[PDB]
Amino acid sequence: GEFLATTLERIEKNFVITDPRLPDNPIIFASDSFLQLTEYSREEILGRNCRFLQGPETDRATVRKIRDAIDNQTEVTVQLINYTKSGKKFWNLFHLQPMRDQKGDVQYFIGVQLDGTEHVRDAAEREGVMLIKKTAENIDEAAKEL
Ligand SMILES: Cc1cc2nc3c(=O)[nH]c(=O)nc-3n(C[C@H](O)[C@H](O)[C@H](O)COP(=O)(O)O)c2cc1C
Repeated sequence: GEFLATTLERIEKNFVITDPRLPDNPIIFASDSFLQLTEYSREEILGRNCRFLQGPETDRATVRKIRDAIDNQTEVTVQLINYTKSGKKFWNLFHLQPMRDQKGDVQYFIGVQLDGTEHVRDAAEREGVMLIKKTAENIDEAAKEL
C-alpha cells in the first residue's frame, strides 16, 4: 500500500539502490520485480540493509566478498543463497556496483539480483553476468540524476 513505485522502480529487473550516507547503507529504492522475488512489501524493506536476504545456508565467505567490495567502493559479482520473506531459498547471481557523481564520489550503491534454482557455471554463468552487468549499467543511467 505505502510507497507507490517510482518510474525507476517499475524497470522490469530485480534491483535495489542503497544510500551509504544513512546508517547501515539502507535500501532507498527497490524494484517491483525485486519485491515479487523476495515477497516483501516496499514499506517492509525501505530503510533496511539488504542482509535480511541471508539465512542459514548462505555462504558467509561470499558475504565477506560483498562486504569488502562495499568498503573499498568497488564492483563485485558473486553467487550466494538468499531467502524470501517466507523462507524459500534461491540462488542469487548478484552484482554490486557503486554509482558515482560528477566529482567521482560514490553517491549510491546499485545491486542487481538474478535469481535461479542452482549455482551456475560456464554458459549460464556468462549469460547471467552479461545480463546483470548490462542491467546495472542501465540503472546507473537511470539513477544519475536522482
Ligand atoms: C546495493 C546493495 C545490494 C545488496 N543486495 C544484496 C543481496 O541481493 N543479497 C545479499 O545477501 N546481500 C546483499 N547486499 C549485501 C548486504 O547488504 C551487506 O552488505 C552484506 O551482508 C555485508 O555486510 P554485513 O557483514 O554488515 O552484513 C547488498 C548490499 C548493497 C549495498
